[PDB]
Amino acid sequence: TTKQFSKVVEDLYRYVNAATGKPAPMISDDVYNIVMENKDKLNSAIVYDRDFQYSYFGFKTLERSYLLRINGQVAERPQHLIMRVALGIHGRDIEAALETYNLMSLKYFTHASPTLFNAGTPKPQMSSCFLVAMKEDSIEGIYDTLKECALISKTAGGIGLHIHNIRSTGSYIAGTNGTSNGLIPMIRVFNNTARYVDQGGNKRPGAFALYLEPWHADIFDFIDIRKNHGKEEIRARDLFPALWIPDLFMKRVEENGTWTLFSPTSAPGLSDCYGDEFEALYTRYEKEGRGKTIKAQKLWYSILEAQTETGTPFVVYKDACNRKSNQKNLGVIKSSNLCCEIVEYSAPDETAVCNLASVALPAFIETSEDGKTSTYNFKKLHEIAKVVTRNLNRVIDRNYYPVEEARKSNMRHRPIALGVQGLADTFMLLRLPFDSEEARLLNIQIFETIYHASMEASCELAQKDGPYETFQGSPASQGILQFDMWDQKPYGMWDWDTLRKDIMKHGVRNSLTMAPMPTASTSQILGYNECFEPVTSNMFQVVNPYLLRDLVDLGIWDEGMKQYLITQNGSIQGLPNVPQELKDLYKTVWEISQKTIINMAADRSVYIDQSHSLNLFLRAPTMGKLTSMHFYGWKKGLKTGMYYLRTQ
Amino acid sequence: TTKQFSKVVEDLYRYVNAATGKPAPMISDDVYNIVMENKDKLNSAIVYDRDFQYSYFGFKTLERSYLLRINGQVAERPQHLIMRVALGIHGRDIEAALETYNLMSLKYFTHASPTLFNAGTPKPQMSSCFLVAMKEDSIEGIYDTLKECALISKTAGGIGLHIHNIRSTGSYIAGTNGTSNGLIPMIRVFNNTARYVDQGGNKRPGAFALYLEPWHADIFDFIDIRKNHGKEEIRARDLFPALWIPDLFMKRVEENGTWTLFSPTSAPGLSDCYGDEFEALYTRYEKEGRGKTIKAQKLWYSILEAQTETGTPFVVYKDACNRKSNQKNLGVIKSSNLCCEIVEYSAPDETAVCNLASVALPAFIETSEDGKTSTYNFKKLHEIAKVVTRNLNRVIDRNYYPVEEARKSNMRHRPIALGVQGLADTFMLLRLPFDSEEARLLNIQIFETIYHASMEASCELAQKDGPYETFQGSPASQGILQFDMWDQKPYGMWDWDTLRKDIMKHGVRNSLTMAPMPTASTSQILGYNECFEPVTSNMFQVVNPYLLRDLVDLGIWDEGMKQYLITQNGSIQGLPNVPQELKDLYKTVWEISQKTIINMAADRSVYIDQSHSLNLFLRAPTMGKLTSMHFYGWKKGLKTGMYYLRTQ
Ligand SMILES: Nc1ncnc2c1ncn2[C@@H]1O[C@H](COP(=O)(O)OP(=O)(O)NP(=O)(O)O)[C@@H](O)[C@H]1O
Ligand SMILES: Nc1ncnc2c1ncn2[C@@H]1O[C@H](COP(=O)(O)OP(=O)(O)NP(=O)(O)O)[C@@H](O)[C@H]1O
Ligand SMILES: Nc1ccn([C@@H]2O[C@H](COP(=O)(O)OP(=O)(O)O)[C@@H](O)C2(F)F)c(=O)n1
Ligand SMILES: Nc1ccn([C@@H]2O[C@H](COP(=O)(O)OP(=O)(O)O)[C@@H](O)C2(F)F)c(=O)n1
Ligand SMILES: [Mg+2]
Ligand SMILES: [Mg+2]
Repeated sequence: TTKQFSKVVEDLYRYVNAATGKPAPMISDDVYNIVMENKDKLNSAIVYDRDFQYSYFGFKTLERSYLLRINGQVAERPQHLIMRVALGIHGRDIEAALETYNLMSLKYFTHASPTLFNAGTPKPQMSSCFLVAMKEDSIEGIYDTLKECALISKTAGGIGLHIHNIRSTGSYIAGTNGTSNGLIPMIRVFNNTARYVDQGGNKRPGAFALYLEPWHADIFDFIDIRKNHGKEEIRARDLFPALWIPDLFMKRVEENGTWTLFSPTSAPGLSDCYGDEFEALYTRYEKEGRGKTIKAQKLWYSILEAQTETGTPFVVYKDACNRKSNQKNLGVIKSSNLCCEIVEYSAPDETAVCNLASVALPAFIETSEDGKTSTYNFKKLHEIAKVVTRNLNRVIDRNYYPVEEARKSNMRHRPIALGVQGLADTFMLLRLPFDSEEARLLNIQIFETIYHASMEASCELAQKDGPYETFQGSPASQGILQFDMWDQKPYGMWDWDTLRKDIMKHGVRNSLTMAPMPTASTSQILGYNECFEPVTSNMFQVVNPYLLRDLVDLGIWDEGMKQYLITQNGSIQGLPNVPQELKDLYKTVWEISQKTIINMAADRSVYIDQSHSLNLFLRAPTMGKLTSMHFYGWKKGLKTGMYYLRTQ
Repeated sequence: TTKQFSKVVEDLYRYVNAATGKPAPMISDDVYNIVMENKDKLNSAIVYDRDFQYSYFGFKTLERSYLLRINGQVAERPQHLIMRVALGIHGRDIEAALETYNLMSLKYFTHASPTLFNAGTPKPQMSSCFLVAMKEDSIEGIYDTLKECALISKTAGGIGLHIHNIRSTGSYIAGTNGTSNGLIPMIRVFNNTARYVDQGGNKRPGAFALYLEPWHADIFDFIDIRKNHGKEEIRARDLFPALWIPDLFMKRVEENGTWTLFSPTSAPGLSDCYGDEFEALYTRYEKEGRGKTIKAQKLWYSILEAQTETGTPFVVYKDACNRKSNQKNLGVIKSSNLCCEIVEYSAPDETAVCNLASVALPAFIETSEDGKTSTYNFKKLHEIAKVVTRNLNRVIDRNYYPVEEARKSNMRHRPIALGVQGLADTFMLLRLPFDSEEARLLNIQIFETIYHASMEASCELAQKDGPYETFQGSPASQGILQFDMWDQKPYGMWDWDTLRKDIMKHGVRNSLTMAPMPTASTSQILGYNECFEPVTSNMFQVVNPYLLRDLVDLGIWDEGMKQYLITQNGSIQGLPNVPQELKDLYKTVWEISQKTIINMAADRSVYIDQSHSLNLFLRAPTMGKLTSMHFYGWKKGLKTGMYYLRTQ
């Protein structure tokens, strides 16, 4: 189709829905005027040959859901989409747009799907998720919340909703002899609304995540919300249950002690405090017989059966999240998000927003020596991270907010979330086993630099535009950075004294900056493995590109391989003519020590403002196994103990 | 249990929910202070022996759901409940309360269930239904409406909701390539909320009625909402579909012509006009090819199949309702209510309210001559109707409104709805066949007096408190009363010249006053047949009290009867030793000419401000039969062509 960018913008901007005779522009007024006023500079900036930097499936993903279409026909070329995003982000700052265009077109990084969809369009909703607070334990608060969720659902983005404050089943209701129906019937109302506000196009069906602390009396039905064999009307098939767990629960379980189930109305404040204060308030309520005591392990057993069967509920630690958040001065954080990476404050008048982008880790690998060997360019990584940090900052300002609570939240705290992809690819290119000592060090270094860089750029922005509204009084304002809250010394590749000094001096423009996300779709566009996890399989059919090369360079790649791989689930262990060095490098996530996965996750966590979507893979899932993985992650101090639990 | 009224009030007022330690009073502060300040006068006013004026099933209905309970134990005696209602209605006007107490305790009349439940209690929601308008064709308007319906559902009362303004399936949506899901998926959202806001106690499960004009493009799925064999997720099992039909549809059907289906967005204003203006606007839209043309009879056939199978959709005529409403100066009436008797104006900021009460028609029968024979006391009926009119007026002022839209509506137009019960009983006591010439005259007279009386008392109230806010400009302000709008002369038993003169002079306190309702439960308490319909059957087992007496006075009542009745569906026709005079008097509604039912309904309609719940009973339901019944009622000028369609 058409090549000239300014021309594609014209078509997209002048578009009319023929069947209705309604003008339906796919580009904002402001971005259109910016393209027209710089058509020469923008048109001759694009390198159309870079469109060949996408694999078959990569390109297909873009064509299928990303490239803007005109009457069902793809109107945009990948380069067109990238310049649109660049402009949608930087506006009149053309020099900034050109930089983002080249870096993105060269695959150094990319933005989240909502941004690739909507940046530069009339309703530019560029954020990935929203953390919504249940407004009030009332029919009015519940329906105001339902309305808010529906409006948010109109456009792109997932929702995280905490419901700790809702009255449990059988609870008393003043003004009637009836009693509360509890969480399930209310959850089912939300399930139904998620299915109705369907036509976002950009939107993914349900995509709702529910957060609940384990002491809520309706806890047992809540965790079984995704079973496909329940009592039928007690399930919520399109929503995801997530546990907001206090350390107290884990200790009682580990002690094989007791656990008490409370209706929030008969035991107020439990979600409005954490740590020691929560334990004192909980223990006290427990002694006064305000709830129903049970054996901690009884609840625990149901949790593992539910995860083993459905993969849910996710596990995120309430105390670790609150104790180690730079937003702790805002109040108590009552939830995470749909993908368990965002840890931001929310309230009835404030819905936290996810502003995402991921850095392409493999793009920093280079020979730079003599060849054969290859090194990692941390200096370049640092440089790009600062670029992305500025981008996500602009996004906060140019974003279209579906609801006022989301605007209020984002403008006040300006949280940001940089992530990664291609970690596995990186280790593979550098020929480093995922569970090796070298890979462990690289993991630490990469995250240390991205964190230093994001905070450095954020500090520069604070010098230019002032700190975010709630910066004063935050841990960062007192020189307490993320790793300090883990009581560790940074690795040291970068200078933290100077950065910390500058931060205390000038502050930072963003309250948070890190939150490695799943990148399920955006990683598919760049052709790398998802985020920070090992490859799930070494296998239209496509065998691991790196495994292929090596098997060819040994000639050993015949047909007794292509057939093996497909049969043994992309696994090459226990395979005859394959060097040990290759078996060690191309291990599958099912073949890697889940304990090593959790260590590296803990290592990089000291440099993560928020959290990260840690999926756990258990091949032979026994109860005791799954139990030690949870407690191992918990004692490791992780925030997100587990996102999805995948089995096989 | 306890006898002293003031004492029962004390217990009900001091009540504490033991399991919670929460004070939970069942009597308002104001009504409590009024009882305490007049305990002597109130206690010695009650005639406890009147509690024996209730049949077994009558009393049981009261005990089961009406008499206030304390910890699951009945605390109120029927007399206690009546004085509570009297006080709840009249407040400090003790003389008024005493009158209502005696008349109610003597069974001259009663108030609707919501009033018997809640009058005199802390949240006195005494109204029976609300007519709600879909706020806007937007996700926001839909969810604001959903919220409003949920809040209303918290307490007693049914809901009528018109959705003519919602975008049809496939309709275009600006800002996305997705298209509208249409009515069904939205209806299902409402169905789900009706099931969730369950714990009103006083409340009846779903109880939602939906109103839609037959030109809406989603009309075909809408009318099949109650089929128990549909595509499963296209049904709304707990909601009732009601058609808001324009004369144009009936004419096209009768002409075997065409009918066009429009999405309101591609054909605006259709529900915002009626009569000639609607036909001109409709015809015009039709010619401009804005919708999908079909054969009128195709839709018609589906309507009858749906009614024949489910008993729905109800049929209420849009043009007859609007053309003959005293509220026509407010704007276009877009719906009726759950029971098809209320015809009141509604809008986004105004939810019409049903304030109901029914007069016990048999209570005015008396020998007053010499015996054997008996006459009807219209003077007494008139007197009581004025009493009830004043009561429903007080209710409007002392009522608790669930939502602001309902308060705004009721305070502005002050609509009232008097009804009846025991019509069948009346004819039976007076030994008048339902389909006789005598019964026809009595029907006309009774309704003429209740209408004259309600308007007379309403006029007195206007002289005391001023006309309702929107009285000026109404048909009544121009001397146009209900029968004038049917272009008929009143029967004449009462003097209309003087009343009409006074009305034009001083106005009336209420915009509307008549709306004979089903009285399904309240009629069970007084022991009479429902509202204005013939007995459905002459048969714990209980044979018609009047049929019993007669069969005994002939001795012919043995056992070959009790056995017959139960077998022949309480029918005595084609029965050997029974005088023709008895067969004619005790005909069943299935044995009475549906055409005679519709005539008497048309006769009394000239004296009905709003409409009346006209159920239609067809024994051998063929299409052509059901068709002529609809067109016969339509040409008769009825507003409510049909409520439920019962078959057998
Ligand atoms: N009619 C109802 N049907 C279903 N759930 C209800 C109902 N009324 C209240 N609830 C539940 O009770 C809570 C809402 O009570 P809400 O309407 O705010 O209070 P209220 O009527 O003023 N009574 P209370 O909260 O005891 O003072 C929520 O957790 C609801 O799910
Ligand atoms: N995401 C959605 N999912 C399901 N139905 C939708 C969605 N968006 C809109 N609708 C339907 O479209 C109407 C609401 O559109 P609304 O949200 O008010 O308009 P909008 O987004 O501003 N688009 P438009 O009305 O064309 O200008 C209602 O009839 C909805 O049921
Ligand atoms: N097309 C998409 C893709 C993702 N998302 C949202 O981003 C979150 C996770 O994004 P991800 O998997 O890390 O990243 P991408 O699709 O942007 O690659 C989900 O919670 C989401 F709600 F699913 C979304 O709203 N729309
Ligand atoms: N216990 C009750 C009884 C009735 N109603 C409402 O009044 C309407 C009809 O009342 P009805 O049958 O004529 O009268 P009663 O129960 O008051 O005798 C329904 O639409 C209703 F929604 F069903 C109600 O809300 N609660
Ligand atoms: Mg409340
Ligand atoms: Mg709109």
